[PDB]
Amino acid sequence: YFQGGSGKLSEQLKHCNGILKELLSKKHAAYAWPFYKPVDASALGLHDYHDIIKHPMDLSTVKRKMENRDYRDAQEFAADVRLMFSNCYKYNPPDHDVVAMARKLQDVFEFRYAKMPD
Amino acid sequence: YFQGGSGKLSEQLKHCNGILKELLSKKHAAYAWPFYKPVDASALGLHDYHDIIKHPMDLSTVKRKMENRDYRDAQEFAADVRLMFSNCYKYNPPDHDVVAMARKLQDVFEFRYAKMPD
Ligand SMILES: CCS(=O)(=O)Nc1ccc(Oc2ccc(F)cc2F)c(-c2cn(C)c(=O)c3cc(-c4cnc[nH]4)oc23)c1
Ligand SMILES: CCS(=O)(=O)Nc1ccc(Oc2ccc(F)cc2F)c(-c2cn(C)c(=O)c3cc(-c4cnc[nH]4)oc23)c1
Ligand SMILES: [K+]
Repeated sequence: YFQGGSGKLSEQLKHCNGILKELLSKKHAAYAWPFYKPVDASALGLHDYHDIIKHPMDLSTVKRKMENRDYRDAQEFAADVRLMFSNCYKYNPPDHDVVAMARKLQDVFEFRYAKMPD
Repeated sequence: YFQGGSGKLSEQLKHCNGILKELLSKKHAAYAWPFYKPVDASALGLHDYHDIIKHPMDLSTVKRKMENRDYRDAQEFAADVRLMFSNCYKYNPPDHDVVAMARKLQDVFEFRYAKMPD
């Protein structure tokens, strides 16, 4: 209900915003879709999720934070994206399909984040 | 020449120290060894390395920083380990052997880092 953030993004944050658009794009939808919204622990029957995962994260939350101008630098953006993957790796056994998807999405993220303009 | 850091590690930093020890252990030496010391750009003939990579990182530097009590929290430790991998992904073509090694080492890192006590 207070004013939302707005302003130009820094050069490094434009790079991050580009990454975000790519992670949300049709290019990666086959493996990105489980990360499009918060994990709905109630609907999926994951009654231990919120006991194991203290800081839930997903791409819709990253998108709202970018649009709101919450991120002040690239490191802060990267930390949220990585948190989203870490949560998946913490909660799930390593042979789960959703873990395979997370690893693929993370390869996309890591390879492009590494090309940060200096 | 001034005093080195010393002090107890927080619980989360003990977890990070444990990860560090594992990354330096014989368990992972077949793919960790290129990260044991800074990239010696002179010796390897990589005369563009320091133009592309602004913040070099390697496991010996992470080790000295942990021993010196440089890291104040787990996120700071993770940022350096991840930076080491990112540098590798930035500099090298994605089919290079050293990239394959980096990905394997990063999988070891990410899966264990995700089990952060909290
Ligand atoms: C769009 C978010 S949502 O509204 O909560 N819907 C949703 C739907 C399916 C999910 O998981 C799967 C994805 C692909 C797959 F092959 C199997 C899944 F269980 C998941 C899912 C996402 N993540 C990030 C997870 O870590 C887990 C774990 C589980 C899970 C379901 N049953 C056991 N574990 O489901 C998800 C989520
Ligand atoms: C222990 C650090 S060191 O003293 O500088 N020695 C060292 C030795 C070999 C290295 O790279 C390779 C490792 C395995 C392999 F199969 C091929 C390599 F080129 C590398 C190496 C490490 N990293 C992190 C890199 O990104 C690259 C890139 C290259 C490289 C060499 N020739 C073209 N690219 O070598 C390294 C380093
Ligand atoms: K990070």
